[PDB]
Amino acid sequence: SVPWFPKKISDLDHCANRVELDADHPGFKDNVYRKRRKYFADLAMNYKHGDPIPKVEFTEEEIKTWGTVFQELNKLYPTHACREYLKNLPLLSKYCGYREDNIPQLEDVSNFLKERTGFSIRPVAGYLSPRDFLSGLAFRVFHCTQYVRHSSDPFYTPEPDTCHELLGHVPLLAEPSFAQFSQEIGLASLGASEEAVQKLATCYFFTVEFGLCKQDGQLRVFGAGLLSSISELKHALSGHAKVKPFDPKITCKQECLITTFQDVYFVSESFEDAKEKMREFTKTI
Ligand SMILES: Cn1c(=O)[nH]c(=O)c2c1nc(Cc1nc3cc(NC(=O)CC[C@@H](N)C(=O)O)ccc3[nH]1)n2Cc1ccccc1
Ligand SMILES: [Fe+3]
Repeated sequence: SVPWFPKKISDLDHCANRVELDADHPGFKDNVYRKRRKYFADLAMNYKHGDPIPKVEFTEEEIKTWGTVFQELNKLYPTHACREYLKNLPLLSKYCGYREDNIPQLEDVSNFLKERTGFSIRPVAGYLSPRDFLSGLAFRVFHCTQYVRHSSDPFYTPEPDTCHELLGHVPLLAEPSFAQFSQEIGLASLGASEEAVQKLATCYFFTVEFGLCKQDGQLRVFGAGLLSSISELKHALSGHAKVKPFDPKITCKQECLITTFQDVYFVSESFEDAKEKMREFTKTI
């Protein structure tokens, strides 16, 4: 039989909450950071569709961490990011307050995206099942972290944080072709088999999180996981990295690495082409 799936955007209230630092977390021994993280998780747990996303007063330390990462990544984007990223990034600086000394609010970003592509943000406490996470995309909802990485290492995070969301994900959700591509991953997942959902999540991971694209003959980055990580952003376009064409039947067999660089990156020819390839693929699963 078919598992429950959301039929309208407010139904995400029933799965957005179906989500403690792991031993190796840089804030693992810090009580104050631990408290701040509980503060953020509660905001997400108490959020209901229709609410304005609670605005957060970020600490001076949190803003410095953002500024440090932001400054270095922006040096690299012109020569590393795909053109769609570069086109949208300045609109966000203008309308959502992206600055070295200011962390943008998820509510302003959500309002900006609703205008551009109908995408919206939902604060999320932590990891959801792939079924639940992808189901949000069906309604152009991106489940998004609101907390900031620990200040001890601004250049590394073992998990998505809001720097990753804002710098890695948001500029492409503002792009119509990318937004369509993403939504169709969500739509395909609704009520799909467990196997199909895992395959869709892996395709998502190697496009939305770690995808490369070819533009005017050059390899560029569009994956959010690359766009928010200085070392892997550089590595991915280095001579050494193993690169293959995006092909869902093959890509979906690849393991998704969390604690290390990826072993392989997949190149999409364009968002339109990736979208077409997923359409062909979803027919088979
Ligand atoms: C597939 N899926 C799923 O099934 N359920 C979800 O809940 C889910 C999800 N995918 C996401 C979004 C996501 N972005 C990621 C980005 C990375 N990697 C990086 O950012 C590399 C950065 C780092 N090494 C650095 O130092 O910069 C790893 C995992 C990620 N998951 N999420 C949301 C989410 C929210 C909190 C924790 C985990 C996942
Ligand atoms: Fe991500």
